[PDB]
Amino acid sequence: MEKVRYGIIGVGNQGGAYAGFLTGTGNVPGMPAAPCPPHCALGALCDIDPQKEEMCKEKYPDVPFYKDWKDMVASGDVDAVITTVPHYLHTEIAIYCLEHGMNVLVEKPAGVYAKSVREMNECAAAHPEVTFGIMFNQRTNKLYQKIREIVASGELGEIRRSNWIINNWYRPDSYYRLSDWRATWGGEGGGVLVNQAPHQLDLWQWICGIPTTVYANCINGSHRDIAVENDVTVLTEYENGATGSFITCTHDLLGTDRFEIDLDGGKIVVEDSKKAYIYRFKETETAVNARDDKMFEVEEFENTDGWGYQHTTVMENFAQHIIDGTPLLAPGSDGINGVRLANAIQLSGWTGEKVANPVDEDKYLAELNKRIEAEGKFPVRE
Amino acid sequence: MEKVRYGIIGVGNQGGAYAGFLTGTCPPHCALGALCDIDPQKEEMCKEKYPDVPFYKDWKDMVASGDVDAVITTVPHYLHTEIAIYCLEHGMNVLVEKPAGVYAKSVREMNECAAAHPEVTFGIMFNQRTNKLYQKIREIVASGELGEIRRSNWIINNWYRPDSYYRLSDWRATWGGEGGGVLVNQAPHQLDLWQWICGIPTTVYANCINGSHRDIAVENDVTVLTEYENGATGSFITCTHDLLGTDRFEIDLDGGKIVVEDSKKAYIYRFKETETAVNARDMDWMQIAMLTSDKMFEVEEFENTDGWGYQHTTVMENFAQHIIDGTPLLAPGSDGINGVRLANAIQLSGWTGEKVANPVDEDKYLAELNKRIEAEGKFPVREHH
Ligand SMILES: NC(=O)c1ccc[n+]([C@@H]2O[C@H](COP(=O)([O-])OP(=O)(O)OC[C@H]3O[C@@H](n4cnc5c(N)ncnc54)[C@H](O)[C@@H]3O)[C@@H](O)[C@H]2O)c1
Ligand SMILES: NC(=O)c1ccc[n+]([C@@H]2O[C@H](COP(=O)([O-])OP(=O)(O)OC[C@H]3O[C@@H](n4cnc5c(N)ncnc54)[C@H](O)[C@@H]3O)[C@@H](O)[C@H]2O)c1
Repeated sequence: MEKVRYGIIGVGNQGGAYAGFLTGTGNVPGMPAAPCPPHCALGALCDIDPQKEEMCKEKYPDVPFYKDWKDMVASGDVDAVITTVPHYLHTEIAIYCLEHGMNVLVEKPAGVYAKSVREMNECAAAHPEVTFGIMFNQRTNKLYQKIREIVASGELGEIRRSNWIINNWYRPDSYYRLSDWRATWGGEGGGVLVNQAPHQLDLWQWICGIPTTVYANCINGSHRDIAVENDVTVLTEYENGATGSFITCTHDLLGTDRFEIDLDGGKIVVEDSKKAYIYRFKETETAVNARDDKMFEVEEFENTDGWGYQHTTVMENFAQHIIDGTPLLAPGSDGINGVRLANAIQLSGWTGEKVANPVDEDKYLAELNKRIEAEGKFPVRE
Repeated sequence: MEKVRYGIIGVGNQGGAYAGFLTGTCPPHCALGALCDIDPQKEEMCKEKYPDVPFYKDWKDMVASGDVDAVITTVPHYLHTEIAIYCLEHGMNVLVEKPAGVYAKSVREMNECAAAHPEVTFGIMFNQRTNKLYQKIREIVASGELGEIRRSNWIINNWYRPDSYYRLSDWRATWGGEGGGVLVNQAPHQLDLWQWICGIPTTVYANCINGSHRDIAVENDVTVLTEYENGATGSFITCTHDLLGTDRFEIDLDGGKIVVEDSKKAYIYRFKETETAVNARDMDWMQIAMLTSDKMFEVEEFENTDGWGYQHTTVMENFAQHIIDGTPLLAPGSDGINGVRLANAIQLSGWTGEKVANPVDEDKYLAELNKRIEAEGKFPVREHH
């Protein structure tokens, strides 16, 4: 049980990268690549595009190739698959694999609409022997683990506020024109929220809990020739009375990336997703208020993860679950938290109203489908 | 006239400060004409500290006395428009304190009154407009040098105020006394500044928590989203329960970025090329990769701190100068309504849980305020029309 063979569905940008990581062919001069994880190997490659097949024949000549991912699953050349394909296919593949005893590592975001993701979760719960995971690779980052640990420990008391401005992923019209599926309601089901935002959206929920209510201002085609949102401002509320805000866009040439958490007993500020300043109050504010600088102590944490580290670490973690039951950092059921939040943001955005989180699945789907229909590029979803 | 005598209505903390500045216990064109307070203790203090300065219980008597050439409304906010309107109708120059008023209806009436008596000088104490820091940022934005604004965000949590502070004043933090908490107290100078530099929001969405970690009925934790005619967005966050509050004001523009830290220091980033230009170039991913990794932007730094009394005296002097020789006002009183409307819109959004257009319906706001006043039971309900 030394190694788990992985089949990549979609040898696109992400799929290609994964293939390189598994093969040890990942490194670019000027880019260290993480070595192949011990328990991981590349079993097979699947793509519907002939050009991709040609590339696969060239770069990976001795690696079995399949046009149809169902054929790859049945081949027994692979022990698990990774869904590096457009998001709409994620739950479709997952459900099929769970029903056919095939371990599935689903890419972010888990899916486009919460209904399909819920079905996937229920399917997995009904085939528990099958390993079911999501590629929330940022959970392998010691930075976010550090912040989660401190918050969850209750050492700094309860959260009162979170604020994350993350504007540093500039993407011009030229980038948007590169992919047909990306930035299309029918292709992606959204823009920034379904692409750049999901890892962060999961992280925010993972560290700060899941918002009870979502209010969002979503601008479609902000300084860009697309129909989907790429400038988003969100307000959230939480069971315990805390508030939150999240701001992101793809038109900022010099975007802030600053994540603040304010707590009863301290404060955390994370800059550029690398460095965290942790402030511990000598006394909780509640205590200070009751009474009627030397007052705080500051701790610093910095971590940067090298190319391939996060994805390989997930791959290895996932393999290990299959092999010896090691717990998953990213159990696939968790994928729905991020999808629900993205859906709630979009629906708030579309209706101009605050919404409870999660939103009604059918209401979201209708509004998505309406947009898909108008776009006319892709089939509506049932 | 060489000097304008000022009558202070409300020798409270602000009134006292002003009195000191003018006594030198002064700006060249400014003097203290008279003091007015309804509290006997204040009168006694005024007799002690300012024995040669005429004192009046009734501010209407002070106005008519001809001991003063202008008045300053250092009294609870509900009186601001009442005094202003009276003074405009009686040819008396009036410098209205922040916020201009509690509810927009009364402030609008004040503005219309002033517009009907234009010979009377009408001003507001937006003393932060005298701060070279905010002047610098306004100038750059308004010049169009950095192109249009796309986003503003101001987190300002550094005015920690515990329950003990709230207990100090009966009028403060009461719907009937103040008409709000953080929005009517700490927030107004900032709210004006935000509007002054970034324009006035078309729409306001707000999350306002009453009695956040505090034993008060009014809001003291506020998160706001705004939209603007030109498609920009904005956010404003403030509260009085943060022991170590951020104060960071960011403006993102087509052609640069501004970040102001702790209300003292500004970092100005000027893009070599505007984003619109970069987008038009349709640069390839390698070029995009080069962008994100300092060559693209240049940084300028600006820092100013204003010493005690500078801002208030400078306004006083500016105001006097308008009366004397027509010098333009840095803070024309009509502008006071921008901040009041925004505060009202924030509150009303907060109360209804819905986005609102700015400005909101005056009667709707007043009703919701009055409902809260009635429940509080500390003060009489306020009725206009
Ligand atoms: N975990 C992460 O950090 C991360 C990073 C990037 C992308 N991803 C995820 O990977 C997915 C997209 O990969 P990408 O962004 O490289 O897209 P891409 O367009 O570069 O690659 C997709 C490939 O899938 C192929 N394809 C589409 N439908 C197929 C099908 N039914 N069978 C086989 N091949 C099919 C296409 O031919 C294409 O070659 C998305 O879910 C994205 O969110 C995750
Ligand atoms: N511009 C600034 O920097 C700044 C700073 C603080 C306060 N202020 C403003 O000053 C005003 C008062 O605030 P404060 O902190 O001085 O409060 P305060 O309660 O200390 O002072 C108000 C004073 O007015 C008196 N008063 C009430 N009704 C009166 C009446 N009818 N006639 C005469 N006196 C009357 C009270 O007895 C008291 O002495 C408010 O509008 C506040 O917004 C402005």
